[PDB]
Amino acid sequence: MPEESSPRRTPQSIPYQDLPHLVNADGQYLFCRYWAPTGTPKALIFVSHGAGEHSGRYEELARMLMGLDLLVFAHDHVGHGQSEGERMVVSDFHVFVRDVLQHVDSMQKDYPGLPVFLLGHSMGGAIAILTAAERPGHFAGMVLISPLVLANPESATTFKVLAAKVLNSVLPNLSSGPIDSSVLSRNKTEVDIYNSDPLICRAGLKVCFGIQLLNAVSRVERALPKLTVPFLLLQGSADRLCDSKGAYLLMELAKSQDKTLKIYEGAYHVLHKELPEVTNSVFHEINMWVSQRTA
Ligand SMILES: O=C1CO[C@H]2CCN(C(=O)N3CCC(C(c4ccccc4)c4ccccc4)CC3)C[C@H]2N1
Repeated sequence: MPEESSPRRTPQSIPYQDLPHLVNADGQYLFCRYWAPTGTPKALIFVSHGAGEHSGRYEELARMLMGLDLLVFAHDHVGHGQSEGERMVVSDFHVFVRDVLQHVDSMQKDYPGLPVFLLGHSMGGAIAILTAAERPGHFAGMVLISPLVLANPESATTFKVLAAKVLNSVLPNLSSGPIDSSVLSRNKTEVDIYNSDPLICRAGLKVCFGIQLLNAVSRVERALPKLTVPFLLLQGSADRLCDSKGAYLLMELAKSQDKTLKIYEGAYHVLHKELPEVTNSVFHEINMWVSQRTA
């Protein structure tokens, strides 16, 4: 008699049968999170995390949104956190967009008729933009926290040179250096938390993944004239990773009739984990913006 094989487990050895999950189109398990209110939800909102991190870092934002009577949901992107896949590798950047859409489509089956919002940060903001551009008119709104629209220009040249080198030869292990954690936030406690979290991948960026992030930048630029979704865009003026010029370009080139930019003077990249004055404002402004569009 044949027997069922041992249960599929996360990269951290936890059986997926013990966790909320979804299987993507490539047969890979994605770890999922849900924060639902006690009453009937006013809307759904998907939270899209950034490169090397994971959905658990959105706990406080998600609980705020749940307190507005939205049903919040998320998953760890392939290659990240508690989801399957080689760490920080993706066959094509569109895998991330496809998987968001699968999760959104699945949730709308269970909660039909509700508006759906997207919230994304950094790489996750690029994913959110491409998700909305693929389905014009489908999403009620998008909250973008320092989305990847243009990378730091000096850093971008580095990834472009390395890309051309790997694109010409066979160098599967080539990587750039790791992201300098000190540029993430002026809040030193949050920098220390980032450096302490075992679910964060702090290795150097593999050139193959950097190529896919360059693909995201190129695709985002082409998507802007197709973007009509309402959005709120939050950007630090001293962001050394996602250059503020990208935020201004998004405001200029998106066709959305409802678009708002808030600049945080002197703030670094991870605005929802910045100095308390900035983080409190970020939470408050997202609260107001979503409240006004779900009332
Ligand atoms: O909370 C967190 C923790 O990790 C933080 C760093 C990674 N990041 C996140 O999506 N990231 C998206 C990818 C960029 C990356 C880059 C840019 C400038 C300098 C070094 C690296 C890049 C690489 C190739 C092409 C384009 C852009 C870095 C930012 C999430 C963010 N948020």
